[PDB]
Amino acid sequence: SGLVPRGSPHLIKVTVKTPKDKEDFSVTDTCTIQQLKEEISQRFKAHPDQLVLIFAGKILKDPDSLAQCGVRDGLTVHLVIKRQHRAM
Repeated sequence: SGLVPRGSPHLIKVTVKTPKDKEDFSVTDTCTIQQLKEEISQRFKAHPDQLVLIFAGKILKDPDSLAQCGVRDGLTVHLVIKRQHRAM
């Protein structure tokens, strides 16, 4: 409608799969791993340090963008959420 499209190139959807859960995330394609960790913390209610993200069998590193990692629209990132200890 008008000059504005229904969708965008910058707006992808990636599946975050844990051993127990499967959750979709709308993300920008240039979103960094650290920013995705933050989005995931807010979704699962976890601290980012709990989070381990894997794609193409590689543990993903905070500064990289999703695009640099090879994560594209409709693909799956694996997530392990390290369980909090009972005590410090």
